[PDB]
Amino acid sequence: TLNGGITDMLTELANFEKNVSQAIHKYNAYRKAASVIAKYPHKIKSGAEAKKLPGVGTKIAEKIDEFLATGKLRKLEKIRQDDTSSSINFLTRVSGIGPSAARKFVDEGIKTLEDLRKNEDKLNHHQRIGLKYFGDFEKRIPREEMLQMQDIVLNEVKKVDSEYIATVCGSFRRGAESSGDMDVLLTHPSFTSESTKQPKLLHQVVEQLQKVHFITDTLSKGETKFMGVCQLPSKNDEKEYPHRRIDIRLIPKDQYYCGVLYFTGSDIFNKNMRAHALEKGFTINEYTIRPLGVTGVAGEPLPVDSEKDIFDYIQWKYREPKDRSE
DNA sequence: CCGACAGCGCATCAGC
DNA sequence: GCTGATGCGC
DNA sequence: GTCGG
Ligand SMILES: Cc1cn([C@H]2C[C@H](O)[C@@H](COP(=O)(O)C(F)(F)P(=O)(O)OP(=O)(O)O)O2)c(=O)[nH]c1=O
Ligand SMILES: [Cl-]
Ligand SMILES: [Cl-]
Ligand SMILES: [Mg+2]
Ligand SMILES: [Mg+2]
Ligand code: NA
Ligand code: NA
Repeated sequence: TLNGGITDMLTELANFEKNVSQAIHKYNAYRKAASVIAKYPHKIKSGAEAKKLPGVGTKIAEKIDEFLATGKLRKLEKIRQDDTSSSINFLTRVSGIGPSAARKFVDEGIKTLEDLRKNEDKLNHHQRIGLKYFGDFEKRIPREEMLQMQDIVLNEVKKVDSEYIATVCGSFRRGAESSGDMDVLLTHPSFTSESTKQPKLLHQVVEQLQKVHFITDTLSKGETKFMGVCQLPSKNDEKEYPHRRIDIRLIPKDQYYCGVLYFTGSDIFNKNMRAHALEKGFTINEYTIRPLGVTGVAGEPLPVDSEKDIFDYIQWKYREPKDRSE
């Protein structure tokens, strides 16, 4: 927040480029510039001081000078006036609705929260749940509740099979005081990169969490990734907790460190680490870190026994989770 | 100037 | 039904 | 939109 007014602007621009313009790279340009400025330990005094940072070019430098002088951006003031942009930007806030679907609905006069409700018949299952819990999903989750959710999950998983290991990652693992949602990494000995000595591994867990009314709805579900909704139980007379989004990822147990690195984030951090790895002749995904052959082809998985080992390969000092929030 | 920009799971569609 | 592309999400 | 080469 030291430079909150500039990062907000940039984030607003990034949102415009992704949702409205469908220009994914401009989106990431802004997001990176926002990220790099957010960690600058000084109160930026000009766009030139900002251009010194990597990711901030001429254009963003001008926009920053404009913002520093007036306290706003003409481009955004205008963008805020345009009804289509206002609408499309808003519809994308429903989980399941992206830039494409947003622009489509608008082409049908469906541009408000109310228009969606009366037109629920035109939503796929995901967008339906998104709309249903639109309010709740915008709320943040206090670490204290996160801690309660962790308990329920770890204990319920334990009851399905003592060999399951559930790790809450995301901003939670990064030490955040509040989280947008709960991200859960799941491993079991019966599922490695070598074999799936047992099916329904993920299913049985979703099943158990649904049975104890923790999981309330499903957005999507596969053999390795679950995307849904959950809710903490409330006390007698106690007002209900907001519903919460929950992601669960089953990863081969011999690939845990690459998997936990991935899920811990942040998303920008992973982008930067993965890009940096490429520059060092490596490629990293949630499963492994392979070498890039002379021809670019990804080699075989490199032995990994800790998060740090991965960091070593790309010659990066180990950074704790709490320092990966970019 | 110019190509790269991280990597992948799930739902859904088109074409077969 | 499949594969492969696309949209949307992590 | 920004970057390395
Ligand atoms: C969105 C996304 C996510 N990730 C990885 C890192 C996140 O920590 C992790 C969790 O995905 P996420 O979508 O839950 C998150 F990024 F928002 P998170 O960092 O948890 O913050 P919060 O939800 O706002 O509390 O998944 C990527 O690698 N790329 C992406 O584009
Ligand atoms: Cl690993
Ligand atoms: Cl792999
Ligand atoms: Mg999260
Ligand atoms: Mg998540
Ligand atoms: Na720069
Ligand atoms: Na959306």
